[PDB]
Amino acid sequence: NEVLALLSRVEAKGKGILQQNQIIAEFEALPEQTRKKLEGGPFFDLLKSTQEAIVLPPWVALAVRPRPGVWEYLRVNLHALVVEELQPAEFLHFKEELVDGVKNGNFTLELDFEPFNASIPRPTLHKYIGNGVDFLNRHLSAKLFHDKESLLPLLKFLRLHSHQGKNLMLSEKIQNLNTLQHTLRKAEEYLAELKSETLYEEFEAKFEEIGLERGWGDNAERVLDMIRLLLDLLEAPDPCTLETFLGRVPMVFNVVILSPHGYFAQDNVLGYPDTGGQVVYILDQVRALEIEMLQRIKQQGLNIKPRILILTRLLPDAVGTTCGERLERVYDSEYCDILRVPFRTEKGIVRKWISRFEVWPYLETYTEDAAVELSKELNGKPDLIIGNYSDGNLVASLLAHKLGVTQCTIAHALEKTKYPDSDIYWKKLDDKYHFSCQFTADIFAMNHTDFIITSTFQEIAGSKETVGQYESHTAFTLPGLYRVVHGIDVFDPKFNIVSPGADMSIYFPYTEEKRRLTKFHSEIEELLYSDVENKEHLCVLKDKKKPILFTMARLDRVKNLSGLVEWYGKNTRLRELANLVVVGGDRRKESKDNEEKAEMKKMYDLIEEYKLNGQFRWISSQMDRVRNGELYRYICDTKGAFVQPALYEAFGLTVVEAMTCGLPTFATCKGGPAEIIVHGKSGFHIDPYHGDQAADTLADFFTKCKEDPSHWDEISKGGLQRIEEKYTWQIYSQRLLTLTGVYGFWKHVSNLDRLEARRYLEMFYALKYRPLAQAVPLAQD
Amino acid sequence: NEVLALLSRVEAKGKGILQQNQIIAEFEALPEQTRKKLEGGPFFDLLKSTQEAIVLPPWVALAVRPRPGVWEYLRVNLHALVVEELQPAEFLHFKEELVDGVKNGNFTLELDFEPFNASIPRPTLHKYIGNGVDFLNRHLSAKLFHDKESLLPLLKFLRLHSHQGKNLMLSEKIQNLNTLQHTLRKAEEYLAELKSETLYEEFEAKFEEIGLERGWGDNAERVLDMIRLLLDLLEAPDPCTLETFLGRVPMVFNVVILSPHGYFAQDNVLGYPDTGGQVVYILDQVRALEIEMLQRIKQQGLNIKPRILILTRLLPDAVGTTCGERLERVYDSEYCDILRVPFRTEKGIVRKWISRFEVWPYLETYTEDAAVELSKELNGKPDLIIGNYSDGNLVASLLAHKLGVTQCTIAHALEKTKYPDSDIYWKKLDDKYHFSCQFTADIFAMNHTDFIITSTFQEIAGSKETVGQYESHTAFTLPGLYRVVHGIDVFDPKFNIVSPGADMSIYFPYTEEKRRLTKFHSEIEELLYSDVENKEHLCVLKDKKKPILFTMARLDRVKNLSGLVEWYGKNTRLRELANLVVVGGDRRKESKDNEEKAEMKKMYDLIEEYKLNGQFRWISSQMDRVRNGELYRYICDTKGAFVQPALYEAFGLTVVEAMTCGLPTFATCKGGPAEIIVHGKSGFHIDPYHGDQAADTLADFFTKCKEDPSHWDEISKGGLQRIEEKYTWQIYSQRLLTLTGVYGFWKHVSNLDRLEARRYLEMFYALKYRPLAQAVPLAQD
Ligand SMILES: O=c1ccn([C@@H]2O[C@H](COP(=O)(O)OP(=O)(O)O)[C@@H](O)[C@H]2O)c(=O)[nH]1
Ligand SMILES: O=c1ccn([C@@H]2O[C@H](COP(=O)(O)OP(=O)(O)O)[C@@H](O)[C@H]2O)c(=O)[nH]1
Ligand SMILES: OC[C@H]1O[C@](O)(CO)[C@@H](O)[C@@H]1O
Ligand SMILES: OC[C@H]1O[C@](O)(CO)[C@@H](O)[C@@H]1O
Ligand SMILES: [K+]
Ligand SMILES: [K+]
Repeated sequence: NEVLALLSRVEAKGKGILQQNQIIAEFEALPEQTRKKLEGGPFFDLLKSTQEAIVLPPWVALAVRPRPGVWEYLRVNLHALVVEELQPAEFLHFKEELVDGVKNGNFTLELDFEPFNASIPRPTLHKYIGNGVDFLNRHLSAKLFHDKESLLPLLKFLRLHSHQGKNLMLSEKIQNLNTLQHTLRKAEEYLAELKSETLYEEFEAKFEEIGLERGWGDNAERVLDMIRLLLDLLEAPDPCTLETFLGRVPMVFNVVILSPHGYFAQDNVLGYPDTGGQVVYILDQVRALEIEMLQRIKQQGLNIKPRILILTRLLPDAVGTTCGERLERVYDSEYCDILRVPFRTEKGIVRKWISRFEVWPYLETYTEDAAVELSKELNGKPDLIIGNYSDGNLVASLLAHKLGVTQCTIAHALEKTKYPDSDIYWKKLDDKYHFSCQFTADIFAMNHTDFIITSTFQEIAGSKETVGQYESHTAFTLPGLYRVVHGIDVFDPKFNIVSPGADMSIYFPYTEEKRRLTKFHSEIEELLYSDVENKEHLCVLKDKKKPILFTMARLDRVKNLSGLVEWYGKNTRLRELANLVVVGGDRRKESKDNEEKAEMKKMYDLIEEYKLNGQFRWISSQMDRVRNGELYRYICDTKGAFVQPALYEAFGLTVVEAMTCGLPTFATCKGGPAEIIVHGKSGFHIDPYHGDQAADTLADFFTKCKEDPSHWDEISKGGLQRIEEKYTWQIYSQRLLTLTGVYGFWKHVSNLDRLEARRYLEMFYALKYRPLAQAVPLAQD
Repeated sequence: NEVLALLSRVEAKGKGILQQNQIIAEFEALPEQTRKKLEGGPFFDLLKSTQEAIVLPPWVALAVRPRPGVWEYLRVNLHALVVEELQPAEFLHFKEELVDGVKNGNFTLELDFEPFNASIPRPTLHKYIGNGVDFLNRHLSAKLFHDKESLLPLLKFLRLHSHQGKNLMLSEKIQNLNTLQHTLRKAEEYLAELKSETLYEEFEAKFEEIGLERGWGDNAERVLDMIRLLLDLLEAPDPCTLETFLGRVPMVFNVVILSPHGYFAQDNVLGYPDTGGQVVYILDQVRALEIEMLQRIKQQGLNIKPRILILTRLLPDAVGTTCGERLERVYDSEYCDILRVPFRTEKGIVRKWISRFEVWPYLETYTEDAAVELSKELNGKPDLIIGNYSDGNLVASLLAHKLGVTQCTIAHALEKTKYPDSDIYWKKLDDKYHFSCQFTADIFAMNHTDFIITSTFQEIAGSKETVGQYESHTAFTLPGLYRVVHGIDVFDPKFNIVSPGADMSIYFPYTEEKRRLTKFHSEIEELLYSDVENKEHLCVLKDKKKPILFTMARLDRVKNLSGLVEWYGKNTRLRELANLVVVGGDRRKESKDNEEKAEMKKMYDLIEEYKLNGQFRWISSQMDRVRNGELYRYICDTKGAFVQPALYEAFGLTVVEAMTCGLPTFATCKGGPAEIIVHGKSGFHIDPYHGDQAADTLADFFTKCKEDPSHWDEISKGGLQRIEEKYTWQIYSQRLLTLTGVYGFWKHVSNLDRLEARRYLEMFYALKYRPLAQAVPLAQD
């Protein structure tokens, strides 16, 4: 039935040479098409699952995505019956012709990691995506099972393992699997007799004689389980045993965390350009980590003092902050300090703030300087290094290589998905965003790291219909620069989902009166309802009694708050029902950020266009997380709602924050919030691409709530539960330390294979990143 | 021996901060020392093994080389007993301080090809150096023994094997080892009965039925063996069988040879800048190669017509030459042609000759055009591509990648060894020699190719005392650019020694009278003995009856012709015994080559300084090999000798030519001739660094020869027999075709592992070569 397909195919051409997302790809052609559809059936499934379609004059190329992480590419003749299967490289040719007019010159670069990763087989099952350690535990457990040469790495590992000159686990006396096998048995025999609560100090003398150093446990009971797990691993390995053992071995003492860009600090920062959830995440992370690290250290019978350092930039000139000081104790922790190192060039240190899109030329020297400073601060080298975002992941990768430390990376966001078609359109965007530097770093850190943590499944593989954040890096091209044929694989065993949370001392249900912070109510009321218009707040709320539609975020284009303002301004029904309150941007000072400055001008116009005075309150950056918690709960009092209208949102901590306070939430369906919220149950999804619908959806909510105030309560509970089940810090740390254990061991078992990748990556950094990063215009004081 | 040892490092550290050379390094120290020479204990064995030593005040660094192919680097304390073993990369660190003042930026590029070669085990035996095919054969032979998943590749090979639309060996009717085994057997039984000389045509009908296509042999006998061999590979694989069979499969039909630089032609060229033994080598090669290819095509029952294309630059302004015509038939061949393609830019084609040192920016476009052209010339694609020197090897790799063809490289020289310390001092030599480009190319091709051909062992691994040419590329560094930690390995199984020869119809014993070409006597006698001084010959021989000390070569610095002249001018004894005749440089025209110009001036000066007139004849480039053959024979008549005083000579075809004609040779001990000649037996060695001794050795020889004439004859015979045994063209062809067969099959079996190394190279060409070559300033017409 070709008379039909050609209908759709001639639909596509009318659009002309260009990119088409499934948004349009199906939208225009299938539904906006005449009843000639009469389709269902085959080719509807195919078209529906098509992720994007590249239209050039004679042909349309289709990237088809049947299942998450499964792709096939196709060229079809616009007017013709012909359909040919494209290879990934071939499809990317198309994209390139669309822009340069020409596919990349024959000997232009193809990045291919596929042949490197081939060391260990790939899972094909949806169930292991974001579960990679489970896959690895099972593969190690098999490789280890009765293989002499296979067990040795474990022995050597334990035998060399030490911290600060104090030997741990096994001593130099155990040279082979028999001696070890023997000692473990003698030790189990001895220990099996003594009382459960017997301290390690009692039998310590005996152990040292037979070659057993500290770290097996604090008391006899614990030590015995350890030694049994090990006998079991030498004997009949199984995944749970392997994981349990490797996780329990004391390893992580000194931790190094990289977060160079933005103003990273504990006060007077959140809401400035580049300063946001990542900062909030890390501060919550180390506190939890330190608590867990102490616990384990003790349980294993050790007195070691842990140290966690957060490496960021020293910013001499940002007044009102502590960003100027080299060392800062993290609030509410004993062992976590922030360690600030300055950017510099031959001419000396660079004072001024620099956008995260511009920091590339400063990162290498930063790595050098950082290694020195943490060397001054740490006693013994780092046992774990975690990279954060692009710059951090970059720096974290260089250090991990330099010092030989187990590496983890966390994206926190991936710009290629926040800025659609920014890969194929990279060149027109470069003077401004330098995405050629950043995509390079991303691709680099991504394959350079030992493991990767994501906050959600969708961050890796997306959903059934839409592609993941990482998955979108599998095949792309930057025409004129290079072409990534396989840059990452959603099925990679290194991906682990470990979900964060909000700090339950700061954020809790609005309904616990005892804990409500009333001392903030005077300020909050002035902040919302006052009649004064100034750099802190603009316009004025006429009716103090309505529900409040609330939002808070950095002000940049993707966050798309100006968009919400418009949706709101246009909808008379929604303006009638509720007041709009938007926290974003800091109007106290001159904005040095491109998008934010731009975004502020829109905001000012929108205020005039829709005559927003009386329904709208535009608040500047709210920098105190403690008062912020109260603010949310106050929105709760008005029986209002939180809305997150981002064009794309990588994770969305504020979504978690509101749900946690019991504030019903409407979040963008693009990115992480799609996973966080179960629509109808834990809150509602809205599409930033249809805003008027978004507004009407909200109007519907406030109307239902008016007629039935219990509707409100339903979602508030739905949300609260979702958070209890899904996003909380208690479990996070333990997961992290265990991951660190397993991948740490895997690192040695698999070292021989990863040398080819080691050197490929080295060359990529040296001959691609460095040149690009050096071409970036330097900040001038 | 703590007393003695302290005493050497003592004298060493006085020399200052500089390069320690072995000859230099040991010379001063041990011999300029005392009876402390009682060091004939262990420490001395390590000193003479030292290849070079880096001098920096606190430490000295030593590269030690116990056996060829085995290096260990170490640093002891300038004043101390401390000796600490160095990683190769740390030794190279040392070398980098000496120049730039500090090491290479911490994150600047290290090339390591080691982990990319691991697909197969390294031979550790001196016996296997240059013998790699023998080694690769025993690996295949073993991997091929009763591993089904192993044998399939051989079947796929024979099944897919075809040429020019005609199907060869196995048909598509054979889908598996089972029916293959069945058919072959069925074929054996039948053929075993027929008369030996029965033509394939007779039993062809039957064969086509059972799945057997042409190529097994011309008669029943030959088909019988070929089939029996294959049956054997399926049953009990052994190296002799594996090789013998893979060599028999008709394979090489179309051959592409790359030689872009120089004036490449059959006349009016030899002696011009860059135009030399490579050109002479290649013409002899294709002629020989064509005879074998026809022979092999006939024997396997095929009628295919071969094609050999020699690809070089088209030079439209080189007059007197054929260098401006796109296609030229090679002398004395049916199927070999020179194919010339022009260099060009956006601006159009580039007419003027460019030094081989400057060709780099044009080579990539050369490849594209070349491909288009050799495509028009060839029926089907290349079955083999052979690269030559640096530019040729660079182009040959790009082509083999683009076309998917078996690749072989032949160095012909490696400049890094011709220009001492040109790697470490590369920066100041670069605006002139562009060695950053070249060395990059050299390493790129060296690893990129399937197999490598060398003319001698020394070219690869050197000698026990001295380092080999490729071997010197194993670890080196170019401060500020990159560091090669492992660039090549002398034991790599891809190395193969196949020695060239002289064309026996041009060069032969001076004592076969019927053959002497006497029609050349008048011209030659004028050349040597006339009293006319002009651009053809300078100065004058006063005495026509003295023996002639003879040399012929391109005129450049490394050839050190000016050196020979000085030595001779200074030595009254030698001047008394013989006349000096030197052919080099073309003074008919104005020289456009740097080194030639510089070298010409030296020559002129030496003429006046040593008042050489009457003892000396300086002859311009002799471009006709035919008469050139006679010129050698004529020197023999005078009972003269050939002398080759190069500072380094990669091979020395003129040494082969001289020995072939009966002319006793004295050749430089640096480079290939060290292997060609057996001192005292087939000729003599002289050390260009001690030239006065060179001059005396010559003097001694002539004196002895005057007292006992039969002394001359001994060497002449030694020289002849030596040539007969080692260097002759007959064997060359077979070996080369067999190599292609074996390396060809291997290409398929080992492809998966080579996939990693394939991308490493691609990125290295792309991000390192391309940018450098583009830095090279273009020629201007
Ligand atoms: O003016 C502001 C804007 C943001 N935030 C905090 O910054 C974080 C933003 O995290 P999210 O992931 O939602 O946004 P992003 O990380 O992209 O900045 C949340 O803790 C907010 O409460 C804040 O305290 N004040
Ligand atoms: O004026 C000259 C100089 C060189 N040759 C020939 O060029 C080749 C030089 O090759 P060789 O390997 O000796 O030195 P290369 O030029 O390759 O460095 C030999 O065949 C010489 O006979 C020549 O015919 N005329
Ligand atoms: O979305 C990317 C941006 O958001 C942050 O979370 C801000 O704290 C960082 O990851 C980055 O600046
Ligand atoms: O260095 C040797 C030089 O001479 C050649 O043999 C050409 O005659 C080339 O290999 C190179 O240009
Ligand atoms: K230990
Ligand atoms: K075939």
